[PDB]
Amino acid sequence: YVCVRQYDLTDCGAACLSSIAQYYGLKMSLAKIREMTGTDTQGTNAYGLIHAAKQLGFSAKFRLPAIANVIVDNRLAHFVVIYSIADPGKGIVRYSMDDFCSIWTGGLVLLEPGEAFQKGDYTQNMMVKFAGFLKPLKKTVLCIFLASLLYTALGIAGSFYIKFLFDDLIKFEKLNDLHIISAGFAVIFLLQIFLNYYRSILVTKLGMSIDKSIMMEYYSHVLKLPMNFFNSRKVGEIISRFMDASKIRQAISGATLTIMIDTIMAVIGGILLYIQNSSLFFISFIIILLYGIIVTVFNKPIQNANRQIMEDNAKLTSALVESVKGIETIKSFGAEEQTEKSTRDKIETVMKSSFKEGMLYINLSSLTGIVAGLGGIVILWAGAYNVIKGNMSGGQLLAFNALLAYFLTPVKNLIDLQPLIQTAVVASNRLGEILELATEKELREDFRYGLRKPSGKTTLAKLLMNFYSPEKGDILINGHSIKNISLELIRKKIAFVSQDVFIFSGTVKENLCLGNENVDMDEIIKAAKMANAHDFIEKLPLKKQRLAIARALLKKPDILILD
Amino acid sequence: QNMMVKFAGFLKPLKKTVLCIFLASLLYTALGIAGSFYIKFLFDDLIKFEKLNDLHIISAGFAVIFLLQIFLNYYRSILVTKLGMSIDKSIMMEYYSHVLKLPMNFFNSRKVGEIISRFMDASKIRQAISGATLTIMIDTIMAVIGGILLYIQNSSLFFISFIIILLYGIIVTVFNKPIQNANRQIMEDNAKLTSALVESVKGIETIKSFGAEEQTEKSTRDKIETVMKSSFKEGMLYINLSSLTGIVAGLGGIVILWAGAYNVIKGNMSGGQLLAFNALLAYFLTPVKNLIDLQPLIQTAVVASNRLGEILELATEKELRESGKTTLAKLLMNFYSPEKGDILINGHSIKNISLELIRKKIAFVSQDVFIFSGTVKENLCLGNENVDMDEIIKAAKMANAHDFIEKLPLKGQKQRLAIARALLKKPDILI
Repeated sequence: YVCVRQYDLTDCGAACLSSIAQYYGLKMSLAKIREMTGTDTQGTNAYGLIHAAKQLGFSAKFRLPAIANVIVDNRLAHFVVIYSIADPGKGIVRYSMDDFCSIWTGGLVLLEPGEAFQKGDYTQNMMVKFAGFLKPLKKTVLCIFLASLLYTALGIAGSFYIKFLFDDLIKFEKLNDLHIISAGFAVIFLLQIFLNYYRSILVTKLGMSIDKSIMMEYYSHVLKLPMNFFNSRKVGEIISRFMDASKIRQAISGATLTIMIDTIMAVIGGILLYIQNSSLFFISFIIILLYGIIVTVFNKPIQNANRQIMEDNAKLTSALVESVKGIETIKSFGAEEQTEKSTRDKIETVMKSSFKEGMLYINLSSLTGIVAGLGGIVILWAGAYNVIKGNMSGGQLLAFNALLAYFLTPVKNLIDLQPLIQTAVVASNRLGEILELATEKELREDFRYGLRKPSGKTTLAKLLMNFYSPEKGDILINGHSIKNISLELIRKKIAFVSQDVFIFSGTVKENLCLGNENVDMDEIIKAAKMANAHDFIEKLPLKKQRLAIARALLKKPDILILD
Repeated sequence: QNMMVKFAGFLKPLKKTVLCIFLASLLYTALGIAGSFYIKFLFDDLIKFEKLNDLHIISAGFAVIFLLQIFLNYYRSILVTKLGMSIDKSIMMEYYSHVLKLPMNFFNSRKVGEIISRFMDASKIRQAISGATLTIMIDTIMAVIGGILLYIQNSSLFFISFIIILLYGIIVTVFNKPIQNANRQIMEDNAKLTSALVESVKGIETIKSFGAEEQTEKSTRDKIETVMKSSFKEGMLYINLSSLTGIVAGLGGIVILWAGAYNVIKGNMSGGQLLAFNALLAYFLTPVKNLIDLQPLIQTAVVASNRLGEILELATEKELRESGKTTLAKLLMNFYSPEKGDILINGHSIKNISLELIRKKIAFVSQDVFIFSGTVKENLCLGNENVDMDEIIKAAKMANAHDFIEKLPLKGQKQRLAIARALLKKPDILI
């Protein structure tokens, strides 16, 4: 019935628990649930889900809704909830249908509801939060709106050229002012194009500003998050969330501007078509309603075909990489024909999926083309019939054709905005869910890496700083408990060298100067006395372990620890 | 060049589909021109003379013609997509088949991700061949016919249309290269930003330890400002191109209306023929407008075809012939050229008869091994069940029945399986 789509590869269990919460009330963000059910890079397990259910108030350990582990769907430990007998990665399509018994072999049906848990929404309408970036710059939006209004006035005025030409300048020969009117309408069109140019400049600048603002806010909050957030996820997820700002901007800017502008456009166009002729306007409305019906019903088949394409292409690329990595083994066993046959089969599957998507596009395009062209022919036929009876004039039909184009274009654009907004909404729930996470400083005043059964030497090193929270520790410092004093003091007091070496974009003379802006340019050379990569050969700064050691000693720590 | 050779090779066995598509396109265009003549009849012999039954009959006939046009377009599109799919699959399979038979000197010197990337290039090549169809299907012939028909109505209006299309072509040709340069700069700046972001995220431990969040924030802000300035430059080029094209097209339309109307007044031309000329100008401008825009799709196509051809040019493994333990193993299996001594390997110079004998009679155990598919997959030397792989490789020493012995699809156990169960090929020597 109700489901929530997964945002990443390794949160199937979190998504399933979120869906159960959706069915029974609570609507917490997936990111908060993800952190609650001990989600790691590998994924969650039944213990994580039962612990999270107990934390949320559920009393679990058959009832209609329950989460069952599924083995053979992918290699990311999928969970699928059962409704009647909702996979987040695919949707709702049923598998059991009165028992099928192919993915239940795990037999991990575990979840049931329980005692009252303060039902109610716990999330926001977060799209408004991102849309609030239009408040600091409202002059640009107003200028864009004024330019659009003038552009429409000029376009509608200029579309009556053919009517003025055929009603008066042809039947009532006036070959003296035809040149004057032609020059006037050329001037109107030139002003229209200049206004389009100016509006495009403003829209591009506004989009750039929105991109930069959202990207920088997200990056700042990511850098402010604690270490468990970085441990739980990989780098690809963070980069994808970073790239979702473009989709958020597209939603805000394009959707809002197009909605207002095209609503005004459709209202004005409908008014003028109704004034020109009622029957032709009714035919136009029928055409646009049919187009809206036809486009809407094909969006979800198109999305499903696209998802199948993505999945099949991912499988093919994985197979190709697995074949290339290990080409030595394929050559060693001396059998490459089998690999060619397997790749042929995978390519054929990808082609079948692409052919299905291609038929979807071709059928949609042909239906829309039938609607548009046959509606144009019907409009010409009806206009001619009305002109025969004298209701209209010869040129009023062509004026109506031009206004019809200028009225159908906005509503065609507005209806085509239905899918884009949707995906951008998803992008919001993929990005801003991170923003609700409390930062490192907010949560301040043996050991486990998250529901992972209580490199042990390294963990003690990381525990020495406030990277994590202990259960039995802090028995070496000469003072008192670490948690009761400022984090910044621990940061400037403890220096350590990681397994790898981190060097960021910048010259060597400032890589050692990382973190602090006061070096006096003498401490660097003082610390350089201990293996400065043998003075790094060239005194001229460039732009690795020796650099890390020099940075550690230059930091001047009260306590120094090294691998 | 090899480009034309590959085009001819991949297009020869599908001549029937190409001819069927060409015939469908010609019939579609003829029906389109006939349908475009609707408005001339409507505003000449129907509105003026006040005919009703004739109006209904002609309207129904033109609806029928348009429906036939849609059906022909649907059929032609199905055939085109099938042809493109077949050409793409043939190209991809040929490229993979040639990659799969190259010496290891090719594989070890190139990245894994570089090999798969060329597959995408294959898709691009398909468009090129499909683009070729355009140069014969909707342009040239299909344009020339339409162009000639325009000269039937009015010479001055046709000359104006030709000037319009020449101006549009000049604008696109001029604005082509700077757009490509701006796009290249965008790609470079995005790559730099992504590299900086990934490097900063991976080394987050040191960033938190040294208290340098603000420095990284400022550096990333600088990089985003750089990429945004480059994106603004590209957007400026697109906006300039779009504005000049819009001026040309719209001003040309106004000029055609004005000039045609001048001739209606003068007497040479007539009424509804002006509307017919406007409605039929599509079948002359859109064809040529679809090939003036074709220039970008060839620059990608030519470089993709060139790189695929230069990869395919490499000699095959069988053509070249008519860490100490690893090196000796490689020399024994005749993978690498003789190094540190070119005398012999063992017994006799085996690089004289057939490499297949060496590959079949000599086994090898690897430090790392990949496993895919089911149990039968790791039996690349097969052709018989052979009493369940000689009783699970003489299972007296090891059984490991558990869940692996049967034919389940699988997707320290890796080498444990490989070494113990990779000796079925009856090796002559070496484990």
